[PDB]
Amino acid sequence: YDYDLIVIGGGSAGLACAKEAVLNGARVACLDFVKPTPTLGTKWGVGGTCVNVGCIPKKLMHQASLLGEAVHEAAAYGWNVDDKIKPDWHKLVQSVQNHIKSVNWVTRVDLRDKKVEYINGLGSFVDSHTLLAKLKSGERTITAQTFVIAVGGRPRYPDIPGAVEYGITSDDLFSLDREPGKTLVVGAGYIGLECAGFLKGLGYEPTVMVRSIVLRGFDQQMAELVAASMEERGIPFLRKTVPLSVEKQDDGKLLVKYKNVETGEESEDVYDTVLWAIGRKGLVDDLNLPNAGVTVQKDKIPVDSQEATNVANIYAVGDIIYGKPELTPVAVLAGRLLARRLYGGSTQRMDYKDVATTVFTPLEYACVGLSEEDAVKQFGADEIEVFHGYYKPTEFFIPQKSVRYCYLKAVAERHGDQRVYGLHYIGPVAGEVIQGFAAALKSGLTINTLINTVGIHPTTAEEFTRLAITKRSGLDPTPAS
Amino acid sequence: YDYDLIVIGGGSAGLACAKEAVLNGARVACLDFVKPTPTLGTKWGVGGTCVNVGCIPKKLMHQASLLGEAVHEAAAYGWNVDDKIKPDWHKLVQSVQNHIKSVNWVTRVDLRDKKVEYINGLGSFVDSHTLLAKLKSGERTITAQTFVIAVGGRPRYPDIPGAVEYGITSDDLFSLDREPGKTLVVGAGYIGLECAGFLKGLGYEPTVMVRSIVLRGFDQQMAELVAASMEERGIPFLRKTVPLSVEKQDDGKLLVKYKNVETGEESEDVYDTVLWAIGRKGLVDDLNLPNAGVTVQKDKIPVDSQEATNVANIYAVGDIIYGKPELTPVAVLAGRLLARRLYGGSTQRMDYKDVATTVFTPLEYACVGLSEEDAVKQFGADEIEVFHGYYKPTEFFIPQKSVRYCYLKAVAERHGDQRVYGLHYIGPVAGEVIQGFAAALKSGLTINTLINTVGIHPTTAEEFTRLAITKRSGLDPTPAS
Ligand SMILES: Cc1cc2nc3c(=O)[nH]c(=O)nc-3n(C[C@H](O)[C@H](O)[C@H](O)COP(=O)(O)OP(=O)(O)OC[C@H]3O[C@@H](n4cnc5c(N)ncnc54)[C@H](O)[C@@H]3O)c2cc1C
Ligand SMILES: Cc1cc2nc3c(=O)[nH]c(=O)nc-3n(C[C@H](O)[C@H](O)[C@H](O)COP(=O)(O)OP(=O)(O)OC[C@H]3O[C@@H](n4cnc5c(N)ncnc54)[C@H](O)[C@@H]3O)c2cc1C
Repeated sequence: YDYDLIVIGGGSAGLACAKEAVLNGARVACLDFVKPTPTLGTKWGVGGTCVNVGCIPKKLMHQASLLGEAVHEAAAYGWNVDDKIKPDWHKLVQSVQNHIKSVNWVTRVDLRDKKVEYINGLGSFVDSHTLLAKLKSGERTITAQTFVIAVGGRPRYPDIPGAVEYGITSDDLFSLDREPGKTLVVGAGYIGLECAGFLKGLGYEPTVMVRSIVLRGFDQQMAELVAASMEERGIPFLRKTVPLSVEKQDDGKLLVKYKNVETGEESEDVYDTVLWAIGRKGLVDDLNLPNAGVTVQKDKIPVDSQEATNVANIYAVGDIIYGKPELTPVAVLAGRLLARRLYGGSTQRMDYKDVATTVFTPLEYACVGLSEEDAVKQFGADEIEVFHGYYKPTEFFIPQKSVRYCYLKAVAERHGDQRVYGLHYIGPVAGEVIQGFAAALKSGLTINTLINTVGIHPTTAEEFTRLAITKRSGLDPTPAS
Repeated sequence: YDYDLIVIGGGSAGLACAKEAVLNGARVACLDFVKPTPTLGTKWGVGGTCVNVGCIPKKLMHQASLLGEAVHEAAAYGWNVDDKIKPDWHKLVQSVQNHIKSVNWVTRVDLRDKKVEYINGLGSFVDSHTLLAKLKSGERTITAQTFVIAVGGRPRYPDIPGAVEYGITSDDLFSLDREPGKTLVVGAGYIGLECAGFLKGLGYEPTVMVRSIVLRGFDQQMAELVAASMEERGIPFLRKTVPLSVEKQDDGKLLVKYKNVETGEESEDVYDTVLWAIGRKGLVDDLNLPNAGVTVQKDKIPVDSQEATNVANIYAVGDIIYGKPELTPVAVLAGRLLARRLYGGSTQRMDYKDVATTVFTPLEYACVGLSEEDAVKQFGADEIEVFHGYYKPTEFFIPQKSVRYCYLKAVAERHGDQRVYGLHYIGPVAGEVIQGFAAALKSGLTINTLINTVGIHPTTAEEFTRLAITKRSGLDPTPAS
């Protein structure tokens, strides 16, 4: 039709796909709309979830929290720093949002310059080749040759009285007018863990509420070490607990009634803020996919190895895609690769294996490859070797920081090549450490090259090259301390 | 004789060799003596150069300097931090030395526990199987079956009036009674660069004096970016300059006369402290090597691929070894491997290739593999590809930190497998970033796996996986900023 390609959604995948497609000669349009959060009505510019309400504000709040610790440690080194320091939440919000808005503008200019037609409207299918764009002016537009769906998701709400009325989600949190105060974080995935982490670091009082387990999908030894790490720093956890309701009392305070799911313990407590970090739901609803005859696997769209949907002419990429890693660089690269196969004469497909990730908890946890339990399930316990250790960061000594949760692990093939299957690290700058190892795994990293890679001294990254104690041995993982 | 193995020198290599040899059934002795610095008479416990006067105190001073910046940045994030903070040099020295002495004691206990006979004496050869140990009591002892020389070196002094009298070296610096004040750092190797770096960061006024070039042996594009980095932060450099003398004037101040070597410009300036970081000289002198018939290559001992000297029964390892990387983990691992070949029935030799290193300058520089110029010299310019980029750390935005010297580069084979030859990074936590890539290089890292390794977002480590602009292209290395 009017376009070679229409891209539905202007986030990490959408924009990456749109820009790449134009680079290879295509006439392309990209639609992006941001539906305002129910209650509070929070809204943001173009660029998607990461820039506006995801990786970026998250990392900036984490850094702000990290810098407070740095202030407290500086005194141990001889700096005449004052003990009683406090962050200004409105000042922090201000700085964070200033950076985001600057990025928004640059993104818009970059899109125009690269000749990507950005439409600030909500797209819905009329037909496998025809889309209704709904602009601000209530105006509409139609038609294109190929389609890329990169619509992502939005924070879920519990089906519980008071939830959408009194509670907030990550969407709201990063520009919050009100000071968080005492806050209940419902959800022990990374978003809930990270938020609780930096809320404590900035002088507030979070509680994490767990339905079942901490960080589902992650190595559970590591997930429990991160949780215990957080309790060490004064973050309490409510185990096996589900919320029942929240109500605004004539007080300004928020009463939350909750329930143990193993026991039947009905209990309650009062908070200034309630954060629902209970997962995200794909925005398939507003697309009218049946009009295009595209099949859905419940809030998500199943795609083949080429990101094609059951309709040859229509594709999906990023978060709406069923059961693939939901991260920004995954989305960016899959979108770019896609645009390059459609218009660049490329045959390179996306590689969704051994994607590294970092949980930016107070003590960060990075990993890549298999968890211990998945490797044991997949190959058998007696064909698996785990090398592990507790270690001591050079910079933790003078300030006498806890090394209790500074733990490192390599999950590997036991015999033969001794191929590394997974690497797990809790500690300082965990994503900075794991990134290069994720590349090493991708080049076929074995235990032998790992262990004969010379260390960079003094660093915490060199701890991986120092691994020598196996779990099978039963020897102390704390080595001549 | 009396021992299976005598180890001469109780540093990184010596201790690693001694401990490993006992693990494999050997009767071993290890000698260590620390000659006090001329003037000031500085002395330290067992464990060698790194623990006492090297990597460790260096990293701790660097961290102390880093933590001051963190204090200054915290205000941008909303922390009510006070601007006028100052470190206490004696308090910093105190903390650093407390940690070192604690490590000294633990090291002594560990050696006794592992049954390594530590002799606090100076060893010199009488014979290829016989050593004179000289203890504190003026006492002596003799005799053994095999020998490991791991004696390292000590800071060099210029052959110039006033040098040993008024100037200091890294040996003195880390426990300095007097406050450094305005200090002249002669030497632009890493030790001089690192010291100048943390002296500025802790409120003093260093100058770096360069005889010829900055960081000889390192990639010179990178070496100039680090130097310019330091000037940005207010560290001046005296280019093509050699010192002529230093004299104590009735003033307490130190007058240094110097000279341009390209021009003939005789000039002078007054400093509180003068630091000679002009290299280190191997302690071969005190060994009486001719008595054992061991050949020397001028202050260093040449060894074969098995660390054997021209005398079958005698070995050398660590810093005294001719023309190998002079770093702690190199020394530790070569010493361990050696002990394992002598007593463990191992055939594993040391791998001295692709050893990663970090220069802990204010903005750190890590690298591993070939410099750009060595790769071009070795393979030809047209068989070389350089991928490069300037990047922007997420945490630099709010405090509005300079990104001018945040630069990244991958030196690679141009065609075929596109094997990576070298990786270079200036920026935050450079050793934490490079370590895993050093392992990746060792597993055969190519450009294709590098560039299709998914990034961890947001990090500075992910910048390597984002490399896409080549120098050959001539395109702007600052990509849609
Ligand atoms: C708080 C939080 C922290 C995170 N931290 C990290 C992290 O640190 N590292 C990391 O890698 N990832 C992180 N993520 C995940 C990351 O944000 C996502 O994986 C990524 O943004 C997904 O990109 P996308 O293009 O598929 O979707 P999105 O970025 O969400 O973009 C989709 C866009 O399309 C719009 N849209 C939807 N429907 C329509 C329609 N019908 N018409 C027009 N526009 C439409 C949406 O409103 C949205 O603007 C985080 C996410 C959250 C929420
Ligand atoms: C200031 C500075 C910073 C550094 N920073 C780093 C860095 O961050 N990372 C890194 O990897 N490396 C660093 N190094 C290098 C590192 O310290 C050395 O590579 C390492 O210590 C060498 O180990 P070695 O066992 O060969 O010698 P040493 O550690 O010096 O040990 C030799 C010991 O033997 C003693 N000895 C000498 N002769 C005799 C004798 N005749 N009898 C008995 N004992 C004797 C010596 O006095 C000494 O105690 C740094 C060095 C300096 C000086």
